Amino acid sequence: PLTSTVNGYRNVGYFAQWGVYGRAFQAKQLDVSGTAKNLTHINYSFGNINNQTLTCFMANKAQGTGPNGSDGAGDAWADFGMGYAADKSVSGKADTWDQPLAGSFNQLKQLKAKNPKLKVMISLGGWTWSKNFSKAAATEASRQKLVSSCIDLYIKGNLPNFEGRGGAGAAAGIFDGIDIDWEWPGTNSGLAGNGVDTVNDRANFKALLAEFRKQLDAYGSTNNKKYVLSAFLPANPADIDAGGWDDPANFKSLDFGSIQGYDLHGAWNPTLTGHQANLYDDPADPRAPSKKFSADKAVKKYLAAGIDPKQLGLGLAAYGRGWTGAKNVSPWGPATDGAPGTYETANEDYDKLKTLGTDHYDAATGSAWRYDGTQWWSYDNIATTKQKTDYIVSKGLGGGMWWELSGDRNGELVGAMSDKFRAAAPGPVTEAAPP
Repeated sequence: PLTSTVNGYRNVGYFAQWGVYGRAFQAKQLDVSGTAKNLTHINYSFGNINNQTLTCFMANKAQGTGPNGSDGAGDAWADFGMGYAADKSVSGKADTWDQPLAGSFNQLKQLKAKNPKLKVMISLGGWTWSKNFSKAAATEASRQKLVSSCIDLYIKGNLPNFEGRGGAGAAAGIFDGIDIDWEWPGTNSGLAGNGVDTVNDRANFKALLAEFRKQLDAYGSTNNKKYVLSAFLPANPADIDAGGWDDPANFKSLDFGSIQGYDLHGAWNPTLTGHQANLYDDPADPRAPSKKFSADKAVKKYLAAGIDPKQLGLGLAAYGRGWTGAKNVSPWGPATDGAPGTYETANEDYDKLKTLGTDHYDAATGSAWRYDGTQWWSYDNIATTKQKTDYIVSKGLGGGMWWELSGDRNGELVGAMSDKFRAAAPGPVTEAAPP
């Protein structure tokens, strides 16, 4: 039977909702580049949770700033309203007036039509939209309401009327599951202002995941389909404990989860360069123990809990974090500020960093970086991707994950990983592909 794997391994890629604008990264590029053929799951980022109704919703309101910036924020236009010309679509045909579905939702639908093993998941939350998870998961009633609303909107595909698009079942069949990205339950390590209950978030979150599992299976039984549930797993052991992310019980609800293997350090500390995605602990890191992370440290914590490794995956970065005024080529050195970025400050795509200054790779820590005498960038390259994939295989994990697809448009890193998967012994994942 066809499985959503590459020789038994998952290769998950995040697709940014906002990437279709300035970055001009659309689903078509995944097709023509051959990258989609190397992916097993695409996480559409993101779906927001309404601050007033505590439910999944569809709106057209810009994300603002301040404590209320995410209230009611959404981009229905990018999601399903935006019309694609024949020379910009995956199918090669333009969106017609009669289509109830357009936007990236329809583009991904066209991509799935060319990749039978490919699944599309809706990622809820994210760093910017995690403010309302705590309240939404507070009671049995609130949890039931949230889950029901998300399945109705994304799984059943019932969209509201917007710009001549939308309607009941408009997005039917596109989403194969839900990915939960609450950053982070039971702790205030996430964005300041997020709802947080250090006492009950852990238990409420466990209950929330169980409700998602229950409702997804209930719906799947009515149409003979098997939906999956995943989540973005934290790397910080403190976050892991706070949310009960390493509680085996949660993996009776989640089919799998992809572990954060990036953003372990960054320009938010403008005077100290360092690794944002090191595979192993770095003896040279001079910071306090509570701030030192590594992908390996996180992976081992989940494995120590008895969580089935096939239900885990490791995330890699298709971008780098950089500093300017970096005095040394060696990591953990002085710098003056975050470096300029093409689209976002102190952040740059792998596609641009692969030719910036000179490349550096440290197999001992499983890290890579660019240095041009002034700017220092921490990122993942072919070398770290190959080493980390060997690690995924050697640890018996279920696969890899990428944040985010627009940074590696030719699928050089995604491909290096998939190539490794196809050459390795059969993976442990048997997850069925979409019908």
